[PDB]
Amino acid sequence: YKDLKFPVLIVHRDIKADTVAGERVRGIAHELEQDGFSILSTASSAEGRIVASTHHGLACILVAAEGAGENQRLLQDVVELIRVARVRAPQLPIFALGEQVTIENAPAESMADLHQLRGILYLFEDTVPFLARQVARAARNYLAGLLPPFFRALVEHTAQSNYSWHTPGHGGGVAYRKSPVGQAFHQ
Amino acid sequence: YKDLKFPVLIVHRDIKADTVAGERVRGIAHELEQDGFSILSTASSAEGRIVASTHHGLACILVAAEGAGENQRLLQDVVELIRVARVRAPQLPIFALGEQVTIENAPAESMADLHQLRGILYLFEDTVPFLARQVARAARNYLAGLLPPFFRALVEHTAQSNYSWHTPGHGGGVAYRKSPVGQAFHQFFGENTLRSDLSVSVPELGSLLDHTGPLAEAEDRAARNFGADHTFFVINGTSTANKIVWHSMVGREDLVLVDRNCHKSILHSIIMTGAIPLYLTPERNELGIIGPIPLSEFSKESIAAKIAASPLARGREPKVKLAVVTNSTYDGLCYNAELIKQTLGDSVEVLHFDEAWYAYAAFHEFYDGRYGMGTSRSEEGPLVFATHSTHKMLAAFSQASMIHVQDGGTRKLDVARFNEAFMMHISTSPQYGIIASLDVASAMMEGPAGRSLIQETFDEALSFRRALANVRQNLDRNDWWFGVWQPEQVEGTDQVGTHDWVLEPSADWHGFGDIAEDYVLLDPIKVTLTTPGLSAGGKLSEQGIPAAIVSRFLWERGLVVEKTGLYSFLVLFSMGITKGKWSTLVTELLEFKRCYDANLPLLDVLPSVAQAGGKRYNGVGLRDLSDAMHASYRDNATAKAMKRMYTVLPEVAMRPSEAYDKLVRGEVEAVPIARLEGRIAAVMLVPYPPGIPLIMPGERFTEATRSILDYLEFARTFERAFPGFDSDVHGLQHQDGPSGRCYTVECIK
Amino acid sequence: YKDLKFPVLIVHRDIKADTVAGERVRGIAHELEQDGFSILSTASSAEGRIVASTHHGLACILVAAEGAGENQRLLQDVVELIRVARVRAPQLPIFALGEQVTIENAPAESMADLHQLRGILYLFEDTVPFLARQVARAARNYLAGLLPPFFRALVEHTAQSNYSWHTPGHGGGVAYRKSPVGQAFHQFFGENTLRSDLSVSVPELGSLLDHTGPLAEAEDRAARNFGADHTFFVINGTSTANKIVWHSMVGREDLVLVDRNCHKSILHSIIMTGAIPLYLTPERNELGIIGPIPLSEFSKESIAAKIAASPLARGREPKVKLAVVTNSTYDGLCYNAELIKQTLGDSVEVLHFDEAWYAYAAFHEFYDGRYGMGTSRSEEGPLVFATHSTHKMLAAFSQASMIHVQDGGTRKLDVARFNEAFMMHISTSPQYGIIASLDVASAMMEGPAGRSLIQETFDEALSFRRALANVRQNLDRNDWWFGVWQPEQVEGTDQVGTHDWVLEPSADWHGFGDIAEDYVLLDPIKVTLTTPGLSAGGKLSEQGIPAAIVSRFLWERGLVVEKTGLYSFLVLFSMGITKGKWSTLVTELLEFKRCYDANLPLLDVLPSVAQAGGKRYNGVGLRDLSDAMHASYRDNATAKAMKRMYTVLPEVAMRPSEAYDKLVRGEVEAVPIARLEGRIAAVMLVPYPPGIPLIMPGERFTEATRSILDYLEFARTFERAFPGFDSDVHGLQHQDGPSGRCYTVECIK
Ligand SMILES: *Cc1c(COP(=O)(O)O)cnc(C)c1O
Ligand SMILES: *Cc1c(COP(=O)(O)O)cnc(C)c1O
Repeated sequence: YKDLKFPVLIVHRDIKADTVAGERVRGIAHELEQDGFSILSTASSAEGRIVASTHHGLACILVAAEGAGENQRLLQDVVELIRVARVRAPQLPIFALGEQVTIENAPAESMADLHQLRGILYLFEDTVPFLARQVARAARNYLAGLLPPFFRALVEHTAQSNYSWHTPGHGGGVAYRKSPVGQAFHQ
Repeated sequence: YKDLKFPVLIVHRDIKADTVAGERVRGIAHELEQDGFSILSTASSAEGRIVASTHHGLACILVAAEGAGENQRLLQDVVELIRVARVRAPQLPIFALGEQVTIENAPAESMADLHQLRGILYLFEDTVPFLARQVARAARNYLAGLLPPFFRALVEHTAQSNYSWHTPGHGGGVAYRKSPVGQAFHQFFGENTLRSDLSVSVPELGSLLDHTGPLAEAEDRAARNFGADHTFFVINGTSTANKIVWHSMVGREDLVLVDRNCHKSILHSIIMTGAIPLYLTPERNELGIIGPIPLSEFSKESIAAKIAASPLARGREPKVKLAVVTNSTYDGLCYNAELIKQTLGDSVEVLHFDEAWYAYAAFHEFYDGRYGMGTSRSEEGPLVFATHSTHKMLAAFSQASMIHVQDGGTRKLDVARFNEAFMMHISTSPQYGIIASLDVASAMMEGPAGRSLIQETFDEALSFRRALANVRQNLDRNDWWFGVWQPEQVEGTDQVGTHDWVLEPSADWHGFGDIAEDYVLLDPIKVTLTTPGLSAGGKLSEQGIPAAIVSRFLWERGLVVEKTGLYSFLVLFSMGITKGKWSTLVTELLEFKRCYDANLPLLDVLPSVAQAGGKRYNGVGLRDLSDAMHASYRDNATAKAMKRMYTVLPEVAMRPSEAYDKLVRGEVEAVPIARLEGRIAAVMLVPYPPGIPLIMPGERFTEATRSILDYLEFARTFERAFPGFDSDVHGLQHQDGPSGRCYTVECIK
Repeated sequence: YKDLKFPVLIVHRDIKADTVAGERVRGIAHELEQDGFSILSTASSAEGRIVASTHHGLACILVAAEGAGENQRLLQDVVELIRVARVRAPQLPIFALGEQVTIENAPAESMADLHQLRGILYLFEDTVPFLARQVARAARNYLAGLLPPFFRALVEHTAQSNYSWHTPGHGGGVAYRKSPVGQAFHQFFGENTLRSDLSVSVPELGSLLDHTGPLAEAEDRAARNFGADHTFFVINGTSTANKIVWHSMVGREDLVLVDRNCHKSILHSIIMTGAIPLYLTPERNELGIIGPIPLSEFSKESIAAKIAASPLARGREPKVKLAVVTNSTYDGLCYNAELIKQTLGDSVEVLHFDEAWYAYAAFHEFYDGRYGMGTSRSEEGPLVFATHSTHKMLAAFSQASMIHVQDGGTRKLDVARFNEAFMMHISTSPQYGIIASLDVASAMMEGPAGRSLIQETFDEALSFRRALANVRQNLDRNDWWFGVWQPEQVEGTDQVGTHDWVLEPSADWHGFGDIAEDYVLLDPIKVTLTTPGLSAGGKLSEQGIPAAIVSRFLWERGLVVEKTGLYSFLVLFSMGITKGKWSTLVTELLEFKRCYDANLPLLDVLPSVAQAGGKRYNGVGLRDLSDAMHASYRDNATAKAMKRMYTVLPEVAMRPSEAYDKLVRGEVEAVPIARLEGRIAAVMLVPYPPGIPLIMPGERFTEATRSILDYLEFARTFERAFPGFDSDVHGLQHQDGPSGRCYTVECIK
């Protein structure tokens, strides 16, 4: 929200992350930053399978998939990253990436590859600001869905409160700007 | 232009791109930037052969060539890049680069190397700012050449307009800065939409109804793209684009052959005509899919039997006019237009293909002979009209509808006598986006530009139909998955052939018995998902999942799936899908039978009906909500009645012309559903989603043989026993008040 | 929102704004910028009382108040700023500022000081980031409250849409990234236009034809704005918005009272009805201005005489239905709608005001009782329909047309029987801009928001009519200037009164003899310029300037001026003019009689006809091109024939229903202009610009008494003796070929 600096892990290959020759993954990092998102870039698979495995509150995950290379274990690396992702907060939307035919030839790994991914981001063909707007839609959709009911209502009560006059008490931390002791308590 | 941020791909070697030691390629990137161009640099060949291959609008392409290295495959890499470039927009100027002797020794590759390159840029020897000025000349030359005529004139009308005073209306988006509501509207809609919706305009842009200016060069260029002798844009919608060709055709006592898979626009256009129609109800399967028509009802004896079958008015054997048949029905049954021609052309002198979802049909090698514009015009005089609806499928703006005409034989009549009935259904506010959009949707398909575009949407659909039955290789113990309607040989993205996609005659992977010879080629984009619960053995098995809840699941998850048929979960792929949206539909169907075997309470996953309707289904799982509603079509015999209520010919007691003037007269009164058996209905009632116009205005019920009440009373107890649901029958006047959501229809006293 | 860059005006004293020594006002500008707000700082009071007074969309206003200084007029300056703020959008939250005791001592100014301020911002004591958070709360609260219902739902539908798969069509502007032509279309039209034209959509936004969702809260909020019991948006145009209320009304043998200043849409809607009409041709002056109707043709004896005057079919005295009369005709003759009511309500049970240019009529104190929605509904049952055309004047998008209904007396009938004929003229592609725009053009006029908007367009028009006759105080030796059609007492921006703008009965500043009592209040926005050359003494004087060339001058200079009448150069001001476009029209008319006394060759200033038609008028001045064409209406007696050809009742031999089915039959054949005297015309021929439908389909010429040929042969020799010009008669089938541009019309053999 105005708070909730929850990052989005971006995994892509080291030739095609923090590098050159076709860069819309950095563009959909930058547009998410203009939405107000953090970015945990990662240059390889196993360096992402650590940061996703530790106890982060991760909004989305962006994986690089290429499908046919199972003895290459690239699709197999994707399904390892998805499995290690969905263990402590399974509703976080894992997205794939890819510039060409991506999971159009998945041989038999589809119970956790095509089943858990909440969309593919064909980063060249698709719609770059509306692409990152779709990512930010699913991100904040899950970020609103993960809050419990009472805390969701209480965090949407301290943005759109009773407008000018909630009468008894400090009224939203307003009587704690009336004295130096109170303002020390306030800050 | 001032817009059009179209990039220019630059491919050069990694030692000599984004690097050092002789750099004029970066100089001719920088001077193009000072012209106002984007730059897609690329350090190698195969990284450029991807970005050029994806569906960019690319202005130019700059390749690095060195000629003699064919076993080095550098010239061979150049000709690969050129070939993969010119597939979707072949007029984009590909330029080469090079510092020394470049293609001065090309051995034998010159049919696509020296033939397609629109110049070489010897970057050292040549003339660096005039070099990039030449590149920018060819770039903006092609960028002006790729726009269609009407859109080119309309984009050069909102830069050099009528200068200070274009008088009626908002005048270029000027009255939308006079209020906060207007200025919010202004900053929402952009500026170039307001500044291009002229309220009345003749001069340089050409009024629609007079067929002048560049608009008559947008029409009759659409004739050379789609295939016609004269086309006409129609803007008030396809529900008026049918009405124009109905109304410029016969509007009097004569008889008209209509099908009974028409939309609610075609009977409305009968009422504006004033004609008594003849109906050809098609046969369906045992699932709910509206099936195809028999061509034996098209020879010159069956409609002659239909002439005597008209109860009210019996014409004296006319040449039965204005044959309407919904080519490519809702779930993808593209007919053979040529086999409607060769079966029908003697008795019908005006043909009318409502190619509504069949908008892309003229731009593939798969629908050949199968759309009403490709018929190879013969000497009989058929006059086939093809009233497209290009706001679905072939993407124009809303309400945009072309009308395609081709002549032949004995009746041409379309010089001016069509324009004097084209005027009385279109407004007098031309020169705007929906006419401009409808010339981009006919210029996105210029030659091989769109043939290699709907070949892409097969690649998203025949790699959805693959990878949806390619979850049946997983845990599928006996039979438990959505039966896709291609369960035989065609599983996979193998080939798009015009003889393995045709429904086989009297086969058993469709269910429509006695299919005629090579008639009904299924559309590989309208993937017709059948949810489990209705067997192909004849009647229901008790493992059903209802039509709504499988949609209402991914409704809240955020997909919209069309519905017609009883369990037929029809997903419609289109040209307006992002590349990679089969996998969201895969995931949010593999999530459906991961929260149905669990059978959670419906308030936990469906806030559409349950968690906002929190009284009736508190703590009620989907599985019994299925299996009670799965039996509710059976203990009412309503799935039997779906066979019954379509196959009956309703007793035509009033023409729809004369069953509509008894609505302004006062003869329409509230007749409830009980005593309907013997009073003529005067309102169009359509069961929508699951099919056709059941009862037209003028379809009198004879007795309980008119067995449609088994669904009208089914829809009542659907909405009564369970909240917001299939109370979906369009035209059902629901009175609100004393009784428990009891319904009433209109009739004639 | 993500859009809506709406500013917030900040007024503070010049010692304490953009300055030093206690600065939290700049801090609450900066925190609002970090919210994403614009800032219009202002250093003093009267510099803020200008920017707040101009037509901004202002979110908040921050004023500097100090209370006790009323002879200092600081609190008085605050209440002046508040009063000038709340005139065009009164709900904008005005906040005060102040560092000490601020309005704790307000003596007696509290009805507009403490009453209108929505809070005080004590900028030192209060809570700086939560302070600007409170300001941003009230700002975005009002910014959400000012949007109308349908547009609010449609702007919160293109942020949180159907997530991955909205299936038919371009799906949110996604198929417009699949080709270079499509991507050029994409970057031209913006993104929020493509992403908001849904091809088919029910769910949260509400389909038009079912009248559900927020669309039925856009309708029946437009009823509380315009004044009605139920309104209906209509999107296929006003040429269908007339057709809906014609077609939901009588469509059979019954008689219908129509005027003869109808557009080419109203006779077209007769043809869809099928009814025999009765005509009331109004009388005109000797200039060409189509004059007003007599109300004596509305009492219950004159139309009873018209019933027997119907030659073909004579009804047996019906309650003559569906009275259409073009309220506010083309040059601004707003009728008295209440005096059509009080003269007509007995004999006519459905009234139909085609308030096309009379779109703004419900939002002033000047047209009171004068628009068909303000009639003070009586117990007679009149059913007045007001089919607006709000793509001119009151600025909606193109083809947007409301239809206003109010009930009364004996016939209500509009619950569902209107919706079952509203469907058959509108398409089934809802939820988009033209429905969304048509709810902004009814929410730009919420209360006093638009009453103080068309009061502004009088201030541009009654300060054009002032400063155009205020060049007649310059060198005007005898009489040489465009005679504006207000040459008497009303010269100047004095007052907009409902009794000094009415045409006086039997006066001589209009020419329409025997004007009835308080009937025809002229519209002060449609300034009716009469060029010199036709005298008010009866016939032409030889100092004429032709209708076209005075427009064709400022056509190339870049103004568009409407044309109807023989010399009547009608300029139409609108709400879509920039503030300060009377002075361009002043300059490019004072330039006209600075390059007409010079009388230059027409190729030097008019490349429309001459310098691109460089054969006929090489070295030919305007003045003789005037004075030959100025006599060409006289030696043909065509300006006499304009009186003749309108006042005749053409011999009604065919109904326009039955004179149109003889076009698809084949009875339309090419009958040239010579032998027309005695053959029934079957095509609508309208002399446009200069008037009305002359001959409907079915208007048989009797003999040379039908003297219309003096203009048909005038138009021929106009285009023959001089290139592109008044060959303007709409419907004239010009064959191209052997003869010298000879014309042909259609008839019935
Ligand atoms: C969807 C559809 C339409 C849409 O028509 P509009 O008038 O463009 O809304 C028309 N005809 C058919 C057969 C359709 O299926
Ligand atoms: C200009 C005008 C119109 C415009 O109608 P559309 O159908 O909105 O183009 C309609 N009626 C009249 C009387 C007009 O003058």
